[PDB]
Amino acid sequence: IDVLLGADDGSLAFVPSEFSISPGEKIVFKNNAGFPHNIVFDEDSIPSGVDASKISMSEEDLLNAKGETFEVALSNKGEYSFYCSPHQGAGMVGKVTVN
Ligand SMILES: [Hg+2]
Repeated sequence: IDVLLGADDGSLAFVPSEFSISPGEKIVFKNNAGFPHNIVFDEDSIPSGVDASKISMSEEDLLNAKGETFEVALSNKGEYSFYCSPHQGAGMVGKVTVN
């Protein structure tokens, strides 16, 4: 599935921000507008036993240019909350369900 980082009008959102995938499906996060952007999974809000470090950028890593991508595949079933660290407060958050 392709997820835009920043809407085409510059709003600080993941597009889409809520979505479902099957195990092993790759999410391609695409730097679009309003950067810098990153993707960080909340360790307290992902399935038990999942290593956040495997599926997240570092809070310190940033995508600074249009078209940079971050790709990840999830396999454990359940709900995954994620956010962009620099824009968390602006509401740039999302949740993926693996079902
Ligand atoms: Hg962001």
